[PDB]
Amino acid sequence: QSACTLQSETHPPLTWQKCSSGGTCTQQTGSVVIDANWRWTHATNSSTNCYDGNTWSSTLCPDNETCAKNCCLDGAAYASTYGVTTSGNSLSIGFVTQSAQKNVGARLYLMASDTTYQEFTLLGNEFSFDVDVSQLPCGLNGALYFVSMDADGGVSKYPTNTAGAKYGTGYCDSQCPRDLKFINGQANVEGWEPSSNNANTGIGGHGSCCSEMDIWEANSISEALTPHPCTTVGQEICEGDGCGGCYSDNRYGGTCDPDGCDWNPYRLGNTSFYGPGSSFTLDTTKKLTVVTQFETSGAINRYYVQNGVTFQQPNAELGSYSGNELNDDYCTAEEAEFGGSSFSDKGGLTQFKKATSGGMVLVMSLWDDYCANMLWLDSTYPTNETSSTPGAVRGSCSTSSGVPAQVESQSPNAKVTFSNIKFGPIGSTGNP
Ligand SMILES: *[C@@H]1O[C@H](CO)[C@@H](O)[C@H](O)[C@H]1NC(C)=O
Ligand SMILES: [Co+2]
Ligand SMILES: [Co+2]
Ligand SMILES: [Co+2]
Ligand SMILES: [Co+2]
Ligand SMILES: [Co+2]
Repeated sequence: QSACTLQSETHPPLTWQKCSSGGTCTQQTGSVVIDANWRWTHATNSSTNCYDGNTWSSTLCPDNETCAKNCCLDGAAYASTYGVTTSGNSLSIGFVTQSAQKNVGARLYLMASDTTYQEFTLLGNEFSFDVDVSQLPCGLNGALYFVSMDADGGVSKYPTNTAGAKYGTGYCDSQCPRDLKFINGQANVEGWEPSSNNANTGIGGHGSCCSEMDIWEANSISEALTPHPCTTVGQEICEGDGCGGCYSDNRYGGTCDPDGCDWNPYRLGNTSFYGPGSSFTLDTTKKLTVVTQFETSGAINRYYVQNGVTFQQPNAELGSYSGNELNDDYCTAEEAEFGGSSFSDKGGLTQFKKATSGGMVLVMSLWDDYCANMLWLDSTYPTNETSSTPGAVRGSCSTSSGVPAQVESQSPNAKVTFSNIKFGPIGSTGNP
């Protein structure tokens, strides 16, 4: 896709801190961009839509190459269309925003410049942020995570993409999403199937894979920490059902692990650690600091801070494993106890360390789940299982919760606020 200028594009500003060993943090002047899939896609020389509702223009988009030649992405009204606002080091994402049209959620990337994503090499570093999940009920996911996206959004690799990072191009993740309208500098109209349950989305013949570090997938009920390896570390196109993910006919595709090695304290049996009010260690009605440490071994550590009190990740006992560290011993015990081979099949934390030793882009999003109602995060999953089945219960939410049409009507003013991002070597982000 190219970029058009019928609607002005400015990335909302967002400050963050880079911290040094031996006690100092320095302000960085960043900004955020909305992913290209949220944007208006229209003809390069008119306002004619290339995409209407969940259907491509067969006139402008008879095939993937003609479509990209004919079509451009345009600017985004971050506050009034997409419910995205910033203040200092704080980013708020609204759930349902009513303008000319209904907008649900947003996926944003942290920028280095007007034309480049900020790249972070997680390995050896820790990432700290504050979050307010108080306004996220059952069925919603305020996510903060990293993906192995190209810094320029794909411009160098696919020079037909001249829109680039400025317009939020080049997304990939371990679901190898096929809902993207542009992949690899071409459209995704070939094999497009409009969504049965979503008037605005569809699935195309191609998807976009890469390694994914899910630091934070959470609401006021449940939180999960999950690395996902891929056999190709960075961004790569995938063909149809070879993409896997929840929207392919089978979720196990050829290159990415869609399940990950997840750590949800509730799922692991600590049902009083995280939730609303005084009865939980971490009270999700109040702001929380989440610190995630990428050990040079490839293990991942976690602690939380709430009103100045530090809490380490709670201990888990799972098979032969005892500890609070996401490491290959944990991920092997998890496959032994809860089942599956996706994570180890795709190379485990050794493969995952290839991604964290390279650049990854920071993603912040709010979404509801048109595939599985977020039950995997905050309910009993699969729904036929019981709390008698270890790992079936990931939170207290009802198995009928999280239907998009329902939660959009019930809780349109739901929101997530991410703030005070700090990044530096392990041990540094408590510095002043
Ligand atoms: C849950 O975690 C908290 C914080 O570590 C701890 O105080 C409590 O004992 C744990 N409960 C169980 C059942 O492990
Ligand atoms: Co995901
Ligand atoms: Co193909
Ligand atoms: Co099919
Ligand atoms: Co408390
Ligand atoms: Co061992």
